[PDB]
Amino acid sequence: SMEQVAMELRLTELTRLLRSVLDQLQDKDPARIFAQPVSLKEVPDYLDHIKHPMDFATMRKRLEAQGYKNLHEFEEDFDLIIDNCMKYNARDTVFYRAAVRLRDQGGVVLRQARREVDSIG
Repeated sequence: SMEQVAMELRLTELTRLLRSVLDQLQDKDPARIFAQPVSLKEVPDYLDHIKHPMDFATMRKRLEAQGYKNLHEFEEDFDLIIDNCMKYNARDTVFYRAAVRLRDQGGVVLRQARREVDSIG
């Protein structure tokens, strides 16, 4: 139907805007701490601690399959990156501190993204 196409165009454009958001958030991680999944070879107990692992490469795979229906779903995954790190790692670690900085810096980006998503519809 024509309506299905219109909906698919909206999803495509949301995907465009989320790709730009994703790039901007990932620049706030210049150490690449959150770039890839935590290695279960190197952290064999990880899944005992963290039930829903997340990282930027996994988000990018979902994104490119148009797997985010709305900004809320995308933010959920971003928040998992931060929140998982802040539980697994202690406060005095480069990892925890990197997550805090990513959260704080990403807030700004996400605040305007929400306005653009509502504004453009």
